[PDB]
Amino acid sequence: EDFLGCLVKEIPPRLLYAKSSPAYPSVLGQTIRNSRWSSPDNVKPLYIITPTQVSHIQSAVVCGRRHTVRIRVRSGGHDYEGLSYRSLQPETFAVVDLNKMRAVWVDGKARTAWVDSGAQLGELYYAIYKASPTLAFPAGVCPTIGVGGNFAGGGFGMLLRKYGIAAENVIDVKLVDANGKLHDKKSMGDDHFWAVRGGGGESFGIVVAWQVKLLPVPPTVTIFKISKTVSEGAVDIINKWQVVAPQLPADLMIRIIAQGPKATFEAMYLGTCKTLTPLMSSKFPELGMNPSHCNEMSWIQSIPFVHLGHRDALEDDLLNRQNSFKPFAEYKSDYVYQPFPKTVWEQILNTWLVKPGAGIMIFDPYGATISATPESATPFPHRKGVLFNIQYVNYWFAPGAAAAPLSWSKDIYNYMEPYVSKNPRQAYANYRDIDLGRNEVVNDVSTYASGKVWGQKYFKGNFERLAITKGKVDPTDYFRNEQSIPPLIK
Ligand SMILES: *Cc1cc2c(nc3c(=O)[nH]c(=O)nc-3n2C[C@H](O)[C@H](O)[C@H](O)COP(=O)(O)OP(=O)(O)OC[C@H]2O[C@@H](n3cnc4c(N)ncnc43)[C@H](O)[C@@H]2O)c(*)c1C
Ligand SMILES: [Cl-]
Ligand code: NA
Ligand code: NA
Repeated sequence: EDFLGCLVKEIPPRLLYAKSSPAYPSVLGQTIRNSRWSSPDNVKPLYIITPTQVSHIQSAVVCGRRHTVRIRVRSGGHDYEGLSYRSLQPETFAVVDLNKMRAVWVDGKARTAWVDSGAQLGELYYAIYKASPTLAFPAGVCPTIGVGGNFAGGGFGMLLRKYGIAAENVIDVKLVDANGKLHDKKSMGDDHFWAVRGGGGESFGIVVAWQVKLLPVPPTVTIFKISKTVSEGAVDIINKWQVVAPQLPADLMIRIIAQGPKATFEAMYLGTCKTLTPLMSSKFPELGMNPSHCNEMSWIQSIPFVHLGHRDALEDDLLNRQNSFKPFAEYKSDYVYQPFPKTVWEQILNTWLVKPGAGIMIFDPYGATISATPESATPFPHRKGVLFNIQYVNYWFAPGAAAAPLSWSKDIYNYMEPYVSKNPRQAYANYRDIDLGRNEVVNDVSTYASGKVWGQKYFKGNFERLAITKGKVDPTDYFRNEQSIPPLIK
């Protein structure tokens, strides 16, 4: 009662929603991306606040502290476990939903931009394009991802070999901490500014906006998508790829998508067909690339082309808030440091991807710029020595049909254990997977020991620094979820 009373004193009431508010279901559902988490059995927020000004965010946090109601912040809603808008067990929380804070102000001459966390990536990319056809920013492939969550957890895409992760190209932030105080880089200090850029969402406060450096791209880039079935020699070709691709020049990223006994090699090249073709002949002739495979286009056009296969619908693909695609979805991830034996590739393609409930596997090669950053320089530790990341993606589209895909996801993770990173088995924070472990709360604070179990998987040797920083900026563990950094205090 008095939490709401506090909010109503400080925030326009049209931006406040209780469970009985007629628009509450629509507002709650607007950026839910996973049909597992939209159904009535999920734990719902007591209130939703949709700020349009930073002062609204500050007021909400101050009210939450005064009346001990915790807040889950949502930007784009893509959290794989829905932790921006649901809790796993019954508890009281509010959602602060930033979708109305979505400005992107680009300074093309300075090659910088300020981007509100509630902007979607496609809107950031498009605003960059409205300023210049030869600037880019290296974040995700999916246009509807929120800036807030993507950057907080790192953020990587088809420019990762050239420019690393989104978070290491952030030059300032505007942030509201657990006491409602407004911060920038200067006021935050080294530890807090280090942590917020890749240490995961929620834990380190609400980022209102991010200042980014914009990076050059040529006026023409080249994409190809070359498929090889196992009959066409996919196993020998991917067995070669895992060694070659992480060693290719920084201008060339060749990822793989597999969803059966067939691998599709998808390349983004910062250059022309004219120079790509000989580069392929020299470094990876086994793929059989020729100029007919080239698709030359602008960098901005590559975003819908890589993700959707579209060539012709730039604004519709990048400016999209309809939320039409809502699979039931499960996700896992791994990092690989040693080449798979050929027999493992055989099993993946011929056996694991031909099972009931089998998902899709996406393989992103590292090396070059992402791997040149030291493991501790940012919270994102998956750097030197990484050959590739794996994402295991399971989509399905009917309720009551989760058993088979959930079992496959578990079973293939077990099969892969001997071949991927270990001690710890590394995972990407933004591919959130609650089965890696969850927090225990004791005396209303997430425990360090419970956090460490999953925390070392996402953050390796950076976990303890993250937790000490958490202890300094949020000792009472106000901003938390079931898999957020616990405070480690004296
Ligand atoms: C759905 C989806 C996700 C993708 C896709 N492709 C990706 C890619 O090409 N590269 C990537 O690096 N990641 C990709 N992912 C995963 C996403 O990056 C993650 O799912 C992001 O965490 C999503 O961010 P967002 O859409 O903003 O999700 P939310 O659920 O709102 O938040 C996630 C997490 O972070 C906290 N949080 C949100 N907003 C803030 C702010 N402003 N400050 C601090 N913390 C914040 C939330 O509380 C929650 O814990 C492709 C697709 C289709
Ligand atoms: Cl996620
Ligand atoms: Na290891
Ligand atoms: Na999951």
